[PDB]
Amino acid sequence: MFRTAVMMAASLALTGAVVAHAYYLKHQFYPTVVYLTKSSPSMAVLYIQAFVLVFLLGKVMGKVFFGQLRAAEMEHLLERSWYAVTETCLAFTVFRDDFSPRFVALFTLLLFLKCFHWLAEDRVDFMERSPNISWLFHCRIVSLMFLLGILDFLFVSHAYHSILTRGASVQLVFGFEYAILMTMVLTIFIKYVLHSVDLQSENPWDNKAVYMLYTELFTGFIKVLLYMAFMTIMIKVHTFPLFAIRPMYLAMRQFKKAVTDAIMS
Amino acid sequence: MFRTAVMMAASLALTGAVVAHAYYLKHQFYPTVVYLTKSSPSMAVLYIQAFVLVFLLGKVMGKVFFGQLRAAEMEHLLERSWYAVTETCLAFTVFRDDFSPRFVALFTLLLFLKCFHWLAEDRVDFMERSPNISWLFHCRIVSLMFLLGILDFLFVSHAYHSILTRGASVQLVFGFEYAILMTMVLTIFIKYVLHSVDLQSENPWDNKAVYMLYTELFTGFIKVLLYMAFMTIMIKVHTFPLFAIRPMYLAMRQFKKAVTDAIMS
Repeated sequence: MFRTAVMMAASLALTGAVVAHAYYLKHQFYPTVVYLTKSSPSMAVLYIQAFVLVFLLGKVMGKVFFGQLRAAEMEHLLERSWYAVTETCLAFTVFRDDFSPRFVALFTLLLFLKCFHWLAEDRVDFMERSPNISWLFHCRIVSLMFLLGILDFLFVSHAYHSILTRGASVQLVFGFEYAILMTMVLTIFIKYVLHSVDLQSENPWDNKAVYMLYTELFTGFIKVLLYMAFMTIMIKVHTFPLFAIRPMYLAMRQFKKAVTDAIMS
Repeated sequence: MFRTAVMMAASLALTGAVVAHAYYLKHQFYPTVVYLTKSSPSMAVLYIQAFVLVFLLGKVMGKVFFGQLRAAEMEHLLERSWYAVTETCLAFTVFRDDFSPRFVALFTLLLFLKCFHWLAEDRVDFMERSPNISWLFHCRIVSLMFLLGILDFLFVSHAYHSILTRGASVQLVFGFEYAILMTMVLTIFIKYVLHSVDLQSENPWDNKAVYMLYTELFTGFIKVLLYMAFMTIMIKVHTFPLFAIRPMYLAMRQFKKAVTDAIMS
């Protein structure tokens, strides 16, 4: 993590230089802050420092929960992160609410949770074959599962309250994304308990593995249903969705492959 | 191509039904067309029919120039097509010029040419190893090269004239994208002539292959230079680019890998 430490040190030095420049421009306490908030490049450097701190926190949390593993997990993280960044910015333009740093923070937190969900899926796929099974692995998995579930439930409840009170303007995107994340967490829990039952039973117990596949396909159906409902509401409210069309196609393709595999089997 | 024929027949039937409904609503010639252009779903069906016709023309052109080959070429086409669609819609939001079907047609033509460029790159990579070398292969390659070069030169000249006369509002995006496509066509021409020299000389003639690699890296440098210039102008005109950041990162990563490979060699 030498490169991460170097990057965070560089960002900290840059923000310290910006703060020092502002302070030496206005010796008081209020005008320096108002100049920082009025000048654009200084606020941009502050945003970069905030993003770097978020990245450091994400690295710490990933080391605590999963721990390194530096593999296709990282490649999937990068690919889905680029896709999610494109989708998020698209959905942001989808509405006139530009800038709005609180909404930017909300989107960043959503991206944080989505990246952690993808890493959880990759760790589940690694666990299904031949992991370093121990007490700590189970503890990490259950702790991450409970944390993600609690946070997702709280945020979806807040989104439901917001859309009931204010309306379906921008909070519905968060609601649907966190609903998809809840489906992902349900799939993760099902896969983990199935693998635990398979491991604790010594014998392969294949009669349940097919059932696990059944559960998987059912969950996929649920997911695609949610997505199509999203599409419906997104054509009911505004003109035409643009941000989620590619994820819709991906979900449709995955469900089609799953149902074809189930039929041929 | 059974599925493509079925899809085009379905789209043609749908547009015929829309036309018949409009005609039976207004028996004249002018009000039916004005109702089609005023109603949104009918114009959407017309747009879908236009896209399907464009897809059929693209299939015909691909069969004429490359010919099937149904491989990683198609996978790269799909991936880069999703990426380019996201980038194009992002660039469209980048400006207040919404709808504007002529600009939509221009973007569609740009996507058409970019997809054909990617297929040309994939065919070059296939040709470099062990293709079905013959007169027809050379004819196809040179014809596609000349067509792409002529079209790119004409469109970049038109973009230069537009930005000189009107200004850098939306035509600069087309100019930079077609400049990147021109660099791609230059790389394709260099690779093709290098492979032709390698094949016609019987002996491997490795002393030039390294030179070919040199040319490749040089072209990559040119590409990244163009991209950074794009970034500069895009921060000079408007607030902050959003559409091309991921392609910028991809180009930077490719150039970094190329320069590291050149240094270690």
